[PDB]
Amino acid sequence: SMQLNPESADLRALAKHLYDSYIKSFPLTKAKARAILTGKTTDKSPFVIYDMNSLMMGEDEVAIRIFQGCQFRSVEAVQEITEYAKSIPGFVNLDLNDQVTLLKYGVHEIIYTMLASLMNKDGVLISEGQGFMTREFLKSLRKPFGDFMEPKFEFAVKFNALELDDSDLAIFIAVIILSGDRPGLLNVKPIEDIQDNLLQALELQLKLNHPESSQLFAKLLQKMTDLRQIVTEHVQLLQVIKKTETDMSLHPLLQEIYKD
Ligand SMILES: CCCCCC[C@@H](Sc1nc2ccc(NS(=O)(=O)c3ccc(Cl)cc3Cl)cc2s1)C(=O)O
Repeated sequence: SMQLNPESADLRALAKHLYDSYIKSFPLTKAKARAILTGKTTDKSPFVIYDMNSLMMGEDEVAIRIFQGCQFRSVEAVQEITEYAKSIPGFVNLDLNDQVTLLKYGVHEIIYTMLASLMNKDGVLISEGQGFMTREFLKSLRKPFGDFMEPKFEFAVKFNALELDDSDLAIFIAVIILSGDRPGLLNVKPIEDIQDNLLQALELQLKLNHPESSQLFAKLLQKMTDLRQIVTEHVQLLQVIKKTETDMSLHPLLQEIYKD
């Protein structure tokens, strides 16, 4: 279109609203993370866990302790996403079973999207920017726990190459949540209508925000495929440890989601 009219103004207002919700819902944004990660004289300096010795210092089997850290964080992450979901124009207006469904099947895609914010070539920022854990350390975890994040790193470096900002991600995450094709949705049409509008919002945001890159919209939409594969892969990984590791157990609120 390339026209500043009433429809385009609404799409900006929607972009602004989602951004503001995202800032309120999500405490460590991408902008902060990038700043910390690039040594942009952010308030304090995270402790770098690169081995067993460095981990014991910072922690002021490990494979189990770290795995249980990632489930605890995963739980809070769902709070954050629940709160953001509820800020999306038309969302609370939907059947409760649909709302609950969209989140059942959304939260992991969103989790692995946001985790990319915390990652570079070297590793991931942990506990709101106070720690950094290396990729090679996480790989070196006792099998099969060395296998979990490697694929998220592989996703992230591809994803981070798109160079999206918090304003981009805000709309993107909304688009993901309102996915018409989740199992056992009563009313598809109303969800698809919100997503069509979110997709208009995104296409506009990207055009305005990314002069120097085309088929960014498309390359971004393709990422939703990579996200599905990552979640699928992640589940077949959770499946295996439940057999092998018949000595531990996994937070029940996650178990509700992890059987469908
Ligand atoms: C203090 C212990 C450090 C870990 C805590 C997690 C960090 S951020 C974070 N958040 C999630 C959320 C999900 C995942 N899923 S995952 O990548 O497949 C994964 C990688 C390794 C292991 Cl051992 C298990 C798992 Cl599930 C990982 C992470 S890492 C935080 O701020 O607290």
